[PDB]
Amino acid sequence: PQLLHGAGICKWFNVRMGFGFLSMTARAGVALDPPVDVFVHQSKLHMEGFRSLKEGEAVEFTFKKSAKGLESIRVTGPGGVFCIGSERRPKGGDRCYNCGGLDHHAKECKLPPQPKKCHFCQSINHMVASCPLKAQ
Amino acid sequence: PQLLHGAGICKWFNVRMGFGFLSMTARAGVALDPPVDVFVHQSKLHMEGFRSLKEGEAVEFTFKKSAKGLESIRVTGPGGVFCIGSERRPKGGDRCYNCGGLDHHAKECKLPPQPKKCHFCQSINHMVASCPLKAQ
RNA sequence: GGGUAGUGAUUUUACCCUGGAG
RNA sequence: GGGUAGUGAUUUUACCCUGGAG
Ligand SMILES: [Zn+2]
Ligand SMILES: [Zn+2]
Ligand SMILES: [Zn+2]
Ligand SMILES: [Zn+2]
Repeated sequence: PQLLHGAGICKWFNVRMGFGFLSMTARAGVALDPPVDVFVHQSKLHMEGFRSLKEGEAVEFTFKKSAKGLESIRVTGPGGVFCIGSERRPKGGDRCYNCGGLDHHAKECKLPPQPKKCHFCQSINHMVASCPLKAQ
Repeated sequence: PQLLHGAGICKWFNVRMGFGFLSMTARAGVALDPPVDVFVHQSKLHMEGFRSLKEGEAVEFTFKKSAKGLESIRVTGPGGVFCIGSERRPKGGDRCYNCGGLDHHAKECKLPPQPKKCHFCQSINHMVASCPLKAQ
């Protein structure tokens, strides 16, 4: 078992340095409490243009053991959609509701309809009017 | 001499409390060193909708002696244009270049052409690429 | 993403609305 | 107001462009 599936949120990310850590709250479908940190490098972020993650954004990902710890292979939003990125990202506040794509909107989305995800942090467990992250 | 003309910048303003102070750097056209604080109440701000000032924005105003100190009567931006207001003000970042009105833009502005004022703080002494306030 | 306001004398504001739709 | 990017292992980023025009 070399390639594992993980889900969580971004713990922290430094845009300039190009890396940070994910907080894995579920490993291969099983809930982790406490969560386990997974290293993330910008090169592995599923996004349009310049890559970064914002603290607290919901992620789904594949990872592996590395000499330095746990390393993520590909990092997406829940259900394989794109990541949100840094609050300072250009066009970062005009994403399609379905995929997170900066190019269009949900009425023009040709991808299959996705489960509703938080307008602020992409969580599939809550909605923006109840977003613990936005409440900061 | 009851009504005086003054000019300066906003020292501070608390939007919830509805008051703050102006740093008067010129009284009746004559430069002051040190500047003198002038009280300002939201009721006296020349602006469209909910009133507030942001720290550092350039003002012109009329003022008078009050029991508590100096009180401003009317507060405008340089040359009688509208104030900028709190950074959090709805539509606050989409003002006409000539008057600062929220309703339109410089092409459709019918007021006489005004001296060029900073895009960030409305100063008539500098431009945005050299703004000491934005440089914070 | 969007909205509303009002403690008058020295320091940076409080609410609200938003889920098959912008 | 707008743009560009790239230090791989534990903490929130660096530049730039913009003045009779958006
Ligand atoms: Zn889409
Ligand atoms: Zn959320
Ligand atoms: Zn105008
Ligand atoms: Zn300025």
